[PDB]
Amino acid sequence: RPESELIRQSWRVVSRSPLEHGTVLFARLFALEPSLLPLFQYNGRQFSSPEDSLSSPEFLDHIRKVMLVIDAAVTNVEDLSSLEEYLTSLGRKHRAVGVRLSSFSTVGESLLYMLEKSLGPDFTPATRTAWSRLYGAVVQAWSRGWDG
Ligand code: HEM
Repeated sequence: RPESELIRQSWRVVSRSPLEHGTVLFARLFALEPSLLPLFQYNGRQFSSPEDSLSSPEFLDHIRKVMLVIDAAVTNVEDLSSLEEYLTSLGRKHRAVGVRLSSFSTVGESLLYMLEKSLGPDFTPATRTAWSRLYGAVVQAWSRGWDG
Protein backbone atom coordinates (compact mmCIF):
# COMPACT_ATOMS: atom_id res chain seq x y z
CA ARG A 1 0.00 0.00 0.00
CA PRO A 2 1.01 3.63 -0.56
CA GLU A 3 0.79 4.53 3.08
CA SER A 4 2.87 1.50 4.03
CA GLU A 5 5.44 2.64 1.48
CA LEU A 6 5.53 6.14 2.97
CA ILE A 7 6.48 4.60 6.32
CA ARG A 8 9.06 2.18 4.90
CA GLN A 9 10.73 4.77 2.74
CA SER A 10 10.95 7.36 5.52
CA TRP A 11 12.29 4.81 8.01
CA ARG A 12 15.12 3.78 5.67
CA VAL A 13 17.27 6.84 6.33
CA VAL A 14 17.02 6.87 10.12
CA SER A 15 17.32 3.07 10.33
CA ARG A 16 20.86 3.42 8.96
CA SER A 17 22.16 5.11 12.12
CA PRO A 18 19.73 4.03 14.85
CA LEU A 19 21.75 5.15 17.89
CA GLU A 20 22.32 8.63 16.47
CA HIS A 21 18.66 8.98 15.62
CA GLY A 22 17.37 7.38 18.82
CA THR A 23 19.63 9.77 20.76
CA VAL A 24 17.65 12.64 19.19
CA LEU A 25 14.44 10.84 20.17
CA PHE A 26 15.42 10.48 23.83
CA ALA A 27 16.94 13.95 24.12
CA ARG A 28 13.63 15.38 22.86
CA LEU A 29 11.71 13.09 25.19
CA PHE A 30 13.50 14.28 28.35
CA ALA A 31 13.21 17.90 27.28
CA LEU A 32 9.45 17.43 26.99
CA GLU A 33 8.92 15.24 30.07
CA PRO A 34 11.83 15.50 32.54
CA SER A 35 10.15 13.15 35.04
CA LEU A 36 10.93 10.15 32.80
CA LEU A 37 14.64 10.51 33.62
CA PRO A 38 14.58 8.72 37.00
CA LEU A 39 12.83 5.65 35.59
CA PHE A 40 16.14 4.38 34.31
CA GLN A 41 17.78 2.84 37.32
CA TYR A 42 20.92 1.08 36.19
CA ASN A 43 23.17 -0.01 39.08
CA GLY A 44 20.45 1.24 41.44
CA ARG A 45 21.41 4.82 40.58
CA GLN A 46 19.35 7.73 39.19
CA PHE A 47 20.67 10.06 36.42
CA SER A 48 20.75 13.64 37.69
CA SER A 49 20.69 15.38 34.32
CA PRO A 50 19.49 14.25 30.91
CA GLU A 51 23.03 14.47 29.57
CA ASP A 52 24.09 11.89 32.20
CA SER A 53 21.97 9.29 30.44
CA LEU A 54 23.99 9.65 27.26
CA SER A 55 27.19 8.41 28.93
CA SER A 56 25.54 5.25 30.24
CA PRO A 57 26.19 2.06 28.23
CA GLU A 58 22.94 0.46 29.41
CA PHE A 59 20.94 3.54 28.51
CA LEU A 60 22.46 3.58 25.05
CA ASP A 61 21.71 -0.14 24.73
CA HIS A 62 18.13 0.67 25.52
CA ILE A 63 18.01 3.22 22.70
CA ARG A 64 19.05 0.41 20.34
CA LYS A 65 16.23 -1.80 21.71
CA VAL A 66 13.66 0.95 21.16
CA MET A 67 14.80 1.50 17.60
CA LEU A 68 14.67 -2.26 16.97
CA VAL A 69 11.08 -2.49 18.20
CA ILE A 70 10.15 0.39 15.92
CA ASP A 71 11.92 -1.37 13.06
CA ALA A 72 9.78 -4.43 13.84
CA ALA A 73 6.63 -2.32 13.59
CA VAL A 74 7.83 -1.02 10.23
CA THR A 75 8.46 -4.53 8.88
CA ASN A 76 4.96 -5.41 10.03
CA VAL A 77 3.15 -2.29 9.04
CA GLU A 78 -0.09 -3.66 7.65
CA ASP A 79 0.86 -6.75 9.53
CA LEU A 80 0.54 -5.10 12.95
CA SER A 81 -1.48 -8.09 14.79
CA SER A 82 1.63 -10.25 14.35
CA LEU A 83 3.21 -8.17 17.17
CA GLU A 84 0.23 -7.75 19.51
CA GLU A 85 1.18 -10.30 22.16
CA TYR A 86 4.76 -9.07 22.23
CA LEU A 87 3.63 -5.44 22.53
CA THR A 88 1.17 -6.20 25.31
CA SER A 89 3.97 -7.80 27.32
CA LEU A 90 6.39 -4.98 26.50
CA GLY A 91 3.66 -2.61 27.67
CA ARG A 92 3.21 -4.54 30.92
CA LYS A 93 6.98 -4.44 31.47
CA HIS A 94 6.94 -0.64 31.24
CA ARG A 95 4.00 -0.33 33.61
CA ALA A 96 6.15 -2.35 35.98
CA VAL A 97 9.09 -0.03 35.62
CA GLY A 98 6.88 2.82 36.29
CA VAL A 99 6.02 4.38 32.97
CA ARG A 100 2.47 5.75 32.75
CA LEU A 101 0.51 5.00 29.58
CA SER A 102 0.15 8.76 29.07
CA SER A 103 3.92 9.17 28.72
CA PHE A 104 3.75 7.13 25.51
CA SER A 105 2.04 9.99 23.71
CA THR A 106 5.17 12.05 24.55
CA VAL A 107 7.23 9.22 23.09
CA GLY A 108 5.12 9.48 19.94
CA GLU A 109 5.71 13.22 19.74
CA SER A 110 9.44 12.60 20.17
CA LEU A 111 9.47 10.00 17.43
CA LEU A 112 7.62 12.38 15.07
CA TYR A 113 10.00 15.17 16.08
CA MET A 114 13.00 13.00 15.26
CA LEU A 115 11.51 11.94 11.90
CA GLU A 116 10.71 15.59 11.04
CA LYS A 117 14.23 16.80 11.81
CA SER A 118 15.80 13.88 9.95
CA LEU A 119 13.59 14.06 6.84
CA GLY A 120 13.31 17.84 6.63
CA PRO A 121 11.61 18.63 3.30
CA ASP A 122 10.81 14.93 2.84
CA PHE A 123 8.54 14.89 5.89
CA THR A 124 5.32 15.30 3.88
CA PRO A 125 2.09 15.77 5.87
CA ALA A 126 0.91 12.44 4.45
CA THR A 127 3.96 10.88 6.12
CA ARG A 128 3.34 12.64 9.43
CA THR A 129 -0.24 11.35 9.21
CA ALA A 130 0.82 7.82 8.25
CA TRP A 131 3.33 7.63 11.10
CA SER A 132 0.68 9.00 13.43
CA ARG A 133 -1.55 6.09 12.36
CA LEU A 134 1.17 3.49 12.75
CA TYR A 135 2.23 4.81 16.13
CA GLY A 136 -1.39 5.01 17.19
CA ALA A 137 -1.68 1.34 16.28
CA VAL A 138 1.45 0.43 18.26
CA VAL A 139 0.16 2.27 21.31
CA GLN A 140 -3.23 0.54 21.35
CA ALA A 141 -1.44 -2.82 21.39
CA TRP A 142 0.81 -1.57 24.01
CA SER A 143 -1.71 -0.27 26.21
CA ARG A 144 -3.28 -3.67 26.83
CA GLY A 145 -0.37 -4.01 29.13
CA TRP A 146 -2.03 -1.57 31.47
CA ASP A 147 -5.26 -3.55 31.30
CA GLY A 148 -6.96 -0.59 29.65
C1 HEM B 1 8.66 6.28 28.31
C2 HEM B 1 9.77 5.91 27.84
C3 HEM B 1 10.47 4.73 28.33
C4 HEM B 1 11.08 4.48 29.61
C5 HEM B 1 11.17 5.31 30.83
C6 HEM B 1 11.61 3.11 29.37
C7 HEM B 1 12.30 2.39 30.39
C8 HEM B 1 12.73 1.03 30.23
C9 HEM B 1 13.49 0.40 31.31
C10 HEM B 1 13.91 0.97 32.59
C11 HEM B 1 13.74 -0.94 30.83
C12 HEM B 1 14.50 -2.01 31.51
C13 HEM B 1 15.98 -1.75 31.45
C14 HEM B 1 16.57 -2.03 30.09
O1 HEM B 1 16.25 -3.04 29.48
O2 HEM B 1 17.40 -1.26 29.68
C15 HEM B 1 13.12 -0.97 29.52
C16 HEM B 1 13.19 -2.16 28.75
C17 HEM B 1 12.89 -2.19 27.36
N1 HEM B 1 12.35 -1.19 26.74
FE1 HEM B 1 11.98 0.77 27.34
N2 HEM B 1 11.39 2.58 28.20
C18 HEM B 1 10.76 3.53 27.56
C19 HEM B 1 10.22 3.45 26.24
C20 HEM B 1 10.37 2.36 25.34
C21 HEM B 1 9.86 2.36 23.96
C22 HEM B 1 9.09 3.41 23.23
C23 HEM B 1 10.30 1.06 23.47
C24 HEM B 1 10.10 0.49 22.16
C25 HEM B 1 9.19 0.97 21.38
C26 HEM B 1 11.03 0.41 24.55
C27 HEM B 1 11.64 -0.89 24.46
C28 HEM B 1 12.24 -1.63 25.54
C29 HEM B 1 12.60 -3.03 25.31
C30 HEM B 1 12.52 -3.82 24.06
C31 HEM B 1 13.08 -3.41 26.59
C32 HEM B 1 13.58 -4.74 27.00
C33 HEM B 1 12.41 -5.32 27.75
C34 HEM B 1 12.65 -6.74 28.14
O3 HEM B 1 12.41 -7.57 27.31
O4 HEM B 1 13.10 -6.97 29.24
N3 HEM B 1 10.99 1.16 25.73
N4 HEM B 1 12.37 0.18 29.15
